[PDB]
Amino acid sequence: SPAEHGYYMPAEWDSHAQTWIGWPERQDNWRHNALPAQRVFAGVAKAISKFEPVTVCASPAQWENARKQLPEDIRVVEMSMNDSWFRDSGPTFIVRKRNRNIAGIDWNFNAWGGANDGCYNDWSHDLLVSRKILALERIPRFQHSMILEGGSIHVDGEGTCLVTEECLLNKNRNPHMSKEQIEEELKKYLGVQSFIWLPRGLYGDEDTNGHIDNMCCFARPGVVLLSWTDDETDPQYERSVEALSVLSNSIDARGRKIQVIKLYIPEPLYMTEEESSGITQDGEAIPRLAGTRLAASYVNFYIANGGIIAPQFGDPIRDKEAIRVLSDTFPHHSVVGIENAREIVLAGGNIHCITQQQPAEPT
Amino acid sequence: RESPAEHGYYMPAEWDSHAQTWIGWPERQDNWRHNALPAQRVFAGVAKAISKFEPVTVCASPAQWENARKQLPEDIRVVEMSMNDSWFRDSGPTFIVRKRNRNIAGIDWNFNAWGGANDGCYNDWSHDLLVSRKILALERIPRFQHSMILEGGSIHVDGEGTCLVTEECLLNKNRNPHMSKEQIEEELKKYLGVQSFIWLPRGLYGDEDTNGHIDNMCCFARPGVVLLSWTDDETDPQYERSVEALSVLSNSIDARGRKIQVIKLYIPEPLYMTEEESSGITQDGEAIPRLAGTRLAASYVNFYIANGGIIAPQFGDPIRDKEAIRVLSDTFPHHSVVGIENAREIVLAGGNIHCITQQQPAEPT
Ligand SMILES: [Mg+2]
Ligand SMILES: [Mg+2]
Repeated sequence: SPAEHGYYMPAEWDSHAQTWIGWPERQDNWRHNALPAQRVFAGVAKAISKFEPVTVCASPAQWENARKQLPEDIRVVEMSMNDSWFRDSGPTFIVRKRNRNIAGIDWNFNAWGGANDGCYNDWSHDLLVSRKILALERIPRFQHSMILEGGSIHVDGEGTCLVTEECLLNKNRNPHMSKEQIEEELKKYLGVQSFIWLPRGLYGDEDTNGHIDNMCCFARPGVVLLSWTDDETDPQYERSVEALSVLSNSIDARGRKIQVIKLYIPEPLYMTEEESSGITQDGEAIPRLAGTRLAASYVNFYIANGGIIAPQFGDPIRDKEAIRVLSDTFPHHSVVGIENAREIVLAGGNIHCITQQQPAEPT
Repeated sequence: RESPAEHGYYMPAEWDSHAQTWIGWPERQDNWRHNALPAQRVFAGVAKAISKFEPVTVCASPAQWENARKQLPEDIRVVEMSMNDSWFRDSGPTFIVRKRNRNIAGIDWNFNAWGGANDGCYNDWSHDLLVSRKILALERIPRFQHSMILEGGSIHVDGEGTCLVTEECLLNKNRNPHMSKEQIEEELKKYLGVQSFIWLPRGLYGDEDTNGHIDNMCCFARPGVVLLSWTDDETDPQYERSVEALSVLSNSIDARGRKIQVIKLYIPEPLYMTEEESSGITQDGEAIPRLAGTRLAASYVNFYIANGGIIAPQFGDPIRDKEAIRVLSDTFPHHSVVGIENAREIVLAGGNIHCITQQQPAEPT
């Protein structure tokens, strides 16, 4: 019903009031009692806080630890969560030009595929994250019954929505809805007019089922960054070539062809034994096994007000080249490389997955 | 360890303009009968009444957040916060303001559940220790920490230099036994911006467990004027306390040089916990006993002042309930007096409306 009052999802490069981030904890997903991941989340929050306000949300047991680790100008609030992926469990904010001029969408959530296919067995706290954030900020809430995660949608703020079929059409999401029915809900809720459907996401992203935000994103209207490799023996290659083909046959909501900038993935990363042994083994979440291909891409960066927060994976040549490409692509932003982003990818995500932008409310 | 006095701050009176009111949410079964359901309804009643005057935020534990959110109308903000019990007057911050870094700050006093390991009301106050910091963090308001144990219900101010307190509470060996009266005054001058003190020896009869907070005994109606808990029945143990307090007040001069005027606010006829009430409480030995026959510490002085409103208890004594509304209405002719029914449900757990609230002053421009 956001179409009724002229709401739309702005592009991520439009002005933010603040960024929301969770705080990692669970010992069956985050190694060494999540301490290495905590230092990286703190580093991401601090980096962003140079550009715009940040609120970090931490569990009751973690609140003091978070407050101690984070700069004073970063707000720390108590919140229960099952895990710390606010891109996906937090609200998708929408605005209008004028009662209020901002709202948040609270989508249904099922831990990326639910009882049979999801990443963990209990998502009851995550179900409340969006409501709690919006209640805290006194921003109106639109609830939707469809299962959706913010990491599965990208917009250019000019009417186009970029998505994957792997995720949005998956049997573990909304199998009762056709492609056209899904598009219809996204038009009404995000204020978009047209879609670009990539068939697949990044190789190795079986746990999210191929979220767009680890595969391809907008840099500006008519221009995307695409995860790329020239190595034809990498299972990523066929996905990248297929996506490029689809993009070359796509037109955006304003009638533009799409320019594609290749953003080369790191050389293949595989979880080590020291890494896998630091994680508790039982049956509340998916097993983390030694030798699994890490789903790493530089495309999982976050845009803040005048800043680009980008991962660094410990691949010397590809890390520096990603910074060069991103600096060239966003010449009016400052690019900041986040070391030890590998610590987030071990848990199945990256910088974009841990953030949720709150747009500035228009006046 | 810089003092509020250094930065220009003082505690404004409760009748000055608020940005919002903060309230906790009751839960624990060894203090609140029938799984806290009766008490939740009265807390919700208080929040709704205040919400007609000014914004309200209710804080509820992780396990209660959904129940609170469903119970309360959406114009009341509901936030998740861990707590050992729901007495935000005492565990929440004491806000202070200045004329001209923000023009509002909060004091985060030390806390020990009203007397500590040997004389306190429950055995674990770990979450309560963090309530003030969490509230101030939520609002991005600067924090002044104090190592002295103090509850907001133990102090009252007129916003004009006077502080009203009880000896029973602040000089108790269960609070700050290594501080003298003079040392306590000096800290309160620095932190609240006060210059003079009115010390009543004792608080209300029946308030043994919290050691006689001023806010259940006597408060300011306006600068120079106090409301005093009163009875004319000389067989009630309350009588000697009321008479003693009146004597002190009658010889008191406030910070601006006014002789204090006293308005008597008559307590209800003596109220006692019933067997039905007591039997609804779990006896787990983490909290103090709640026994049938106990005198309830009930006084109409334990009201809250909101922007244009007075939120006052009704205890079920129909004569004294009506008289208290009459007195309050006469005393606050520019406020709307609202009576909260079933306030007895709060008093069964040792407090009342003033004890469950914490005002956040408007920040001066
Ligand atoms: Mg949701
Ligand atoms: Mg405190």
